[PDB]
Amino acid sequence: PQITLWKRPLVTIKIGGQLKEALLDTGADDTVIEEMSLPGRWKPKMIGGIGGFIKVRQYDQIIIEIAGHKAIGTVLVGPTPVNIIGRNLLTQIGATLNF
Amino acid sequence: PQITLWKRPLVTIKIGGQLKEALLDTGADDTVIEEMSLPGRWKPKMIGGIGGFIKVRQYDQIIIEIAGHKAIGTVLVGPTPVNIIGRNLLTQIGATLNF
Ligand SMILES: CC(C)CN(C[C@@H](O)[C@H](Cc1ccccc1)NC(=O)O[C@H]1CO[C@H]2OCC[C@H]21)S(=O)(=O)c1ccc2c(c1)OCO2
Ligand SMILES: [Cl-]
Ligand SMILES: [Cl-]
Ligand code: NA
Repeated sequence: PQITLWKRPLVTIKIGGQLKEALLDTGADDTVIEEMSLPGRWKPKMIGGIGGFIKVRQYDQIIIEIAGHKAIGTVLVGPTPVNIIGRNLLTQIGATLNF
Repeated sequence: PQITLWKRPLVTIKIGGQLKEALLDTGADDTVIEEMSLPGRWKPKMIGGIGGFIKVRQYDQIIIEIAGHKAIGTVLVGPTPVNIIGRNLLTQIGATLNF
């Protein structure tokens, strides 16, 4: 699709069999999701946003559907205010910015 | 242009007679620029992101040139770690997300 930006570019994602809402976010290097259970081991990561840095749990090679497109990649889990799909998965679904 | 998302979608902007680098950010409702002077009236605002909130100055009806495209809108000025072009101005240059 071609998504305009008059409203938040919210899509449905599927992770762990559950549907969630998430923001397509070209200003996010990484994908960050609210607290949830994911399988496997995790590694520590600190990410820096507008208000400062937070600690998150990094899960690699997680299967996630984004707006009907399949991706498998790194998902960070932590106290983000909204679920954000960052460039690491936007590139896997073939997203570009166009003007 | 068509901008891929392998790297940060940074562009050059002109604001307040100054050239700056800024992030084209579909996850940002608002445009947020590092501390600078702008003419006219402003009012305080709090905006929140990962890490929490920062206090900003809200300037309305500011003209910005974004990758050579002129837009006018509200610009928030404050201690953002990155200059961000948010949806309020991305719409005006006709930016879309495509996949
Ligand atoms: C988190 C989302 C919902 C909002 N943010 C825009 C993001 O694109 C933000 C923009 C951002 C970019 C860099 C530094 C700080 C903020 N990115 C971000 O936090 O990404 C984090 C996850 O991946 C990492 O790579 C980027 C930082 C990490 S934001 O910067 O907090 C923001 C911008 C304008 C706003 C606003 C919040 O509220 C109202 O207007
Ligand atoms: Cl830790
Ligand atoms: Cl505006
Ligand atoms: Na003004």
